[PDB]
Amino acid sequence: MLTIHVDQDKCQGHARCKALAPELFDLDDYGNAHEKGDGVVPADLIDKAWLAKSNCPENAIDITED
Ligand code: F3S
Repeated sequence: MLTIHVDQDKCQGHARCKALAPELFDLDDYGNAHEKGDGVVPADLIDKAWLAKSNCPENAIDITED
């Protein structure tokens, strides 16, 4: 059981998360990312989740595990 969170404070709109996991993130008009509706990570996107997290230069992405 995974969900994804973007910390707006840390986020500087690099947009790596979006490029890697389009299904998981949306950017606002100003370039910042935020989790898509559900937030829950589908089984086929679990690797892209950790990948986006690993890839954020600002360490702005959080993944919770239950
Ligand atoms: S800085 Fe922001 S746009 Fe994505 S890659 Fe990191 S959360």
